Amino acid sequence: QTIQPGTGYNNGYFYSYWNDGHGGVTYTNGPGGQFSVNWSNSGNFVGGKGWQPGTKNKVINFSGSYNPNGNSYLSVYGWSRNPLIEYYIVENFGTYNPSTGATKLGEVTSDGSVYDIYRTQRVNQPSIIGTATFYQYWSVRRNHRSSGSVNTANHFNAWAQQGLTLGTMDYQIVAVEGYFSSGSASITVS
Repeated sequence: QTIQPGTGYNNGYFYSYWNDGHGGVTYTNGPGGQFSVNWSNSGNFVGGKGWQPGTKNKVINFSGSYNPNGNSYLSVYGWSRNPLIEYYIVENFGTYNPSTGATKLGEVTSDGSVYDIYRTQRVNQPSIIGTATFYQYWSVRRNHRSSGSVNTANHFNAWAQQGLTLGTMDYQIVAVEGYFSSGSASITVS
């Protein structure tokens, strides 16, 4: 069903939907691991389905249609505590590369493509434990796609070789983020 921002479980899957209050975004939970997002001249939002808690060796499958009209990205997104880390395994993006401004650490090959690895610090920013300072880790896929499988272990292992040691995994979802743009997406996670 179409819902306002919140979190919970739907048809077997955890979901999280958040927006900045701007307006112009419609998020709907669908059958199984499906979610749909339609937006038009939106603000900043993030929505998707997955697991709570996630794991360090989950193989995530996703398929569907991803049609951004401007700034937006499709990625595996989640958090870790001890250390506090916000991470992204970006599979596709619109007009803006989300890693712009982040520091490149290295590269990793996974699921049919090379990914560029970056990291950036967020100081006194909102987080799953409140206002805090933490790193944001990014794996950005070179060959964009809207369906496939992501072996998260390959990314966590590569990040560990670069010095990141994830601790307790919090939620882990396939998410569509939008940033003052328009678009539509219907994604099914499994």
